[PDB]
Amino acid sequence: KAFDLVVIGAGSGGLEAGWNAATLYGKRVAVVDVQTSHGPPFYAALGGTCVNVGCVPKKLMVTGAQYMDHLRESAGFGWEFDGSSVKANWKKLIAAKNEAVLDINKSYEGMFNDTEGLDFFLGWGSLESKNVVVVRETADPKSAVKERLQADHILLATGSWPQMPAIPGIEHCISSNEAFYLPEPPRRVLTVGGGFISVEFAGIFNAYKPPGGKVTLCYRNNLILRGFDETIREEVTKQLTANGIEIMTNENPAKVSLNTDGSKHVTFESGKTLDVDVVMMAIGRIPRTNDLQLGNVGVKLTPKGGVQVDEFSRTNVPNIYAIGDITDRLMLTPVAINEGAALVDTVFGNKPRKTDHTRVASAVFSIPPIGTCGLIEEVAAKEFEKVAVYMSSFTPLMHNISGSKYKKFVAKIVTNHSDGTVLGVHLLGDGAPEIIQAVGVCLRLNAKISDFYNTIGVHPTSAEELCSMRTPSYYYVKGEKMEKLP
Amino acid sequence: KAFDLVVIGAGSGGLEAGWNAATLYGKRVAVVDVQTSHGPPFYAALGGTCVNVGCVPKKLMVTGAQYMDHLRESAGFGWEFDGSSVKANWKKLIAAKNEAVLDINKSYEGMFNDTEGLDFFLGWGSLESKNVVVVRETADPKSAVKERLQADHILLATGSWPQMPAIPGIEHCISSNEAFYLPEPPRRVLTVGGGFISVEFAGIFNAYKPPGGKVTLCYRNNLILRGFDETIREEVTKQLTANGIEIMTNENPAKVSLNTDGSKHVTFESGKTLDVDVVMMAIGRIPRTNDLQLGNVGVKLTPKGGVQVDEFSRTNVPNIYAIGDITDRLMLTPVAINEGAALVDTVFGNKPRKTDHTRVASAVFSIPPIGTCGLIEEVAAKEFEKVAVYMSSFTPLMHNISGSKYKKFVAKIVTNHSDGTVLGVHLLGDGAPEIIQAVGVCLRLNAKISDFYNTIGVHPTSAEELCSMRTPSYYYVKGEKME
Ligand SMILES: Cc1cc2nc3c(=O)[nH]c(=O)nc-3n(C[C@H](O)[C@H](O)[C@H](O)COP(=O)(O)OP(=O)(O)OC[C@H]3O[C@@H](n4cnc5c(N)ncnc54)[C@H](O)[C@@H]3O)c2cc1C
Ligand SMILES: Cc1cc2nc3c(=O)[nH]c(=O)nc-3n(C[C@H](O)[C@H](O)[C@H](O)COP(=O)(O)OP(=O)(O)OC[C@H]3O[C@@H](n4cnc5c(N)ncnc54)[C@H](O)[C@@H]3O)c2cc1C
Ligand SMILES: CC(=O)Nc1ccncc1C
Ligand SMILES: [Br-]
Ligand SMILES: [Mg+2]
Ligand SMILES: [Mg+2]
Repeated sequence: KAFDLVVIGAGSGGLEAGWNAATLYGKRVAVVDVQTSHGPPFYAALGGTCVNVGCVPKKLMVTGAQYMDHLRESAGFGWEFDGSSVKANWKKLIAAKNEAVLDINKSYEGMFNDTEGLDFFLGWGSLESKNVVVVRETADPKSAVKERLQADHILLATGSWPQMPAIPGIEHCISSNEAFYLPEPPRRVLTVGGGFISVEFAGIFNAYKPPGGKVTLCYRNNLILRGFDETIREEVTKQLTANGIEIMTNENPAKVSLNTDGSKHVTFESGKTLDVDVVMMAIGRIPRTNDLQLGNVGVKLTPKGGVQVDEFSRTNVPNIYAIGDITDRLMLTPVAINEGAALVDTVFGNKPRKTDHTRVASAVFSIPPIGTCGLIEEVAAKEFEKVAVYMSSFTPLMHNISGSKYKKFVAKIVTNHSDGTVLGVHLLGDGAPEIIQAVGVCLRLNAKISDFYNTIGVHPTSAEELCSMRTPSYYYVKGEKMEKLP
Repeated sequence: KAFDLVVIGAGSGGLEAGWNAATLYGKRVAVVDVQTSHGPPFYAALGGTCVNVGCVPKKLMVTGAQYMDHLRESAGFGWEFDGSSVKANWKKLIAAKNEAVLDINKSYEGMFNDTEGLDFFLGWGSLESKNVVVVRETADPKSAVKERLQADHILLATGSWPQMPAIPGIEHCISSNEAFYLPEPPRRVLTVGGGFISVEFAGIFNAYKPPGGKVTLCYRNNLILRGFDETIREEVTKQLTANGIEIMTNENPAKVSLNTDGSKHVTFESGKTLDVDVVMMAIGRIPRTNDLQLGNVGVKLTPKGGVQVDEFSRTNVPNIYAIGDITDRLMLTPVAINEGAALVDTVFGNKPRKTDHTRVASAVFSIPPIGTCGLIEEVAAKEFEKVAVYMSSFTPLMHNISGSKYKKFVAKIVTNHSDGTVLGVHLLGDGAPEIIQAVGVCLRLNAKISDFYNTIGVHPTSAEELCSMRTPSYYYVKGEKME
């Protein structure tokens, strides 16, 4: 019952810290989670949100959804078949995803078995005191203690949870959690939200809808994918619309009622209505702090609800740290993992390292997908006197032949024009998430535009466009956009 | 007519040089090529080998071949359709490719039309004297003179040409040039060679082969794709085999004869026999210097037939330069382009610059593909006391579900273990050519393994493997491998 490190949440951040502490520094590690494998009732499990109801199953489902485009696009390359025989079997996809995720859950059980000191505990972690975590049978703090763990160090890694707007009929709606387990593909679906989860799921549902199907994505403001490059936001909107998805912007559900046939009658704030089979809310995720009983030891939360941390993931309470989505910053698996790896290399390695939250490569598995690293030009323009924007945008040749002429590839490099330093790279098109990874390494190395354009292209690729841009398309000078420098 | 620059060959390097000299440096420029659009009889044409019978059309055709895998792989993700209705219409692929290539031909025609001081001459360029290019009707130097171009400066940019082994039946075999114009997809084809062109065409033919068809690749040496990472050579051999391609290593054609039905009867040096509809020779490309009459000016050639150049692309004759494949160095379009730009910057800009032929990112559009930049470990181990190999090899998760369990992604980083400097990155799997591009920029910036590992992954990707390797898999110490 005595551990160097007790981790609450066997997720992206929690397991990296757990496994590292044990294998690298022969530390004695306890990890708590509420469930050992994916799905209802608690959805996240051993492996965390990404593994169970996040990056992993989503990527499999987007890959499945991509075949709608491949099957059509093949005809341009001379592939012939009975188009009238094509069916998308959602049930097959969900059974395949379930088996793939279960194998990962079991893979992690294997890890915790084949690794000394590293031990898993099942049930709900909360803080008794500075150096004791209690594992209960439920999230009710009045339920039975299963174990009481002694810890020289406590890591909060409980991740996040979908936010459900408190509207009349919210109980008729789902989150991404339930989306992963729908027994049938919805004919008509409303994805609510303008973020990556709503966009990715609109693509998934769009590919698997039965005949006479319709995917509607609504977003409360004017343009989806706030925080992404503006050119790409407008382009993804176009490319989703070109593939049959209806984008309702400046619209937001005010209430949902059940129709007598079990379908959902959505009333918008604007007074518009829409009947759908599924309303999937994807309006935000919020840190999971409630259940930890942080009041007991007085861990400070933020004006937003995330565990407040310093650059070393340290709470106001010594020996207590927080990584990943509970900190309510960048909600990404590799950031959680980076933070856990840094926390452990610091505390147990005696080799203090802090996660860099700048110049983080990330993606949206939209069809086609986004790959991005570093600053969008609007943000660059407010920090740097002179910003240059290099832009190349064209339908790649293969997509003129494929018949998907609407698949414009967008490559944008944003620089500090004073020294040529690359501040951000923004890609939209097939392979963008793969292209951007090594760009993250370039930005860590303070790559300039001349490092890109003096590197020899790989031909033919979309990526080589990044090594072909010598001349700014336009500038920001003290915030002001203009074609030419003064 | 008198020009600041005359370019023989309107190809990757020749057009970069001529356009740059004309537009950036305001020189009067002549460019010569033998054809204004793709295909027989001369195959290459305005635009070069890559445009007409290389990178551009082959990438379109590999993209076409990939649908064979997508169609099969769709089933794992629940896609259903009538498999027995599936046909790979090669005629449609070829017609689509020909239109794409002709559009590029037309756009280059328009470029010459619209760019003052940049003039195109049709026919066969050769050196009359060190300041005179003669353009003639045919490759025969006694053919009719169409033009005589006076040149302060002459650029040789005629590219390379398929090598055909002087064997009995050579006339019954084709090269990549003819492969691009086969009217019908061969049922049975032998690709001869272990290089990228043989492997890439084996994958193209494997996808479009009619029912009961068979693609065979043959290579003299023990393992295809010499020059590439050895783990990738072995894995790409396994993955081609898994997709139904017969890889015959340590085998070479001795002769070819016609079966009575016009099919090709192949006798290998081993006494094995194979009957095929097509024999495609992809055993090497040689520099195209024969037709240039370089003996008229005494430009120094290698016994091979390449034009010898310094690092600034200068021949032994002042005012005569050579770039691209004719130099028989790195036969890649972007290298030819880089050499042409560097030459023109040096000569007309007084901006002295030489092409770095190290750490050049390149790809093989095999199925699945290869992306690579910098040194393989065997080469690094000879030039560095201590070399570290970081290796990750895993059947990715989409490929458990897809049914292509054989499709292992291989990511390998080779370092100078003394300082961590990355010497080489080698990738096999979907996306590798796209991933490796920005790795080229990393190696220009002297990235170390710590710069990869400390970079935050993009998840889920294959690329994030590059940023997830903390610890060497093995080492070379003084040329010796140590586990
Ligand atoms: C639909 C979706 C798609 C996503 N796609 C991507 C993507 O493509 N790429 C990407 O980088 N990120 C993606 N993310 C984000 C990613 O899932 C998270 O950033 C990541 O999982 C956060 O890791 P973490 O360590 O903070 O916690 P998590 O991985 O969320 O782990 C938290 C764990 O703690 C457990 N837990 C919670 N409370 C308790 C308690 N009291 N006691 C015990 N255990 C508890 C939970 O059961 C859970 O397993 C996606 C998220 C979602 C929802
Ligand atoms: C099948 C194949 C696939 C390839 N794939 C790739 C790939 O994916 N990526 C890559 O980077 N590289 C690839 N390459 C290599 C690339 O095509 C060459 O490296 C590049 O085209 C060489 O450029 P260059 O300027 O040297 O000559 P070229 O582009 O070959 O141009 C030479 C030109 O000169 C003309 N010519 C020749 N003799 C004369 C004469 N006497 N007078 C006038 N004109 C003449 C020819 O008609 C031709 O247009 C491929 C090559 C082949 C054969
Ligand atoms: C590749 C790399 O940087 N690895 C590393 C990072 C931190 N601490 C130890 C190691 C071995
Ligand atoms: Br060999
Ligand atoms: Mg254990
Ligand atoms: Mg002109």
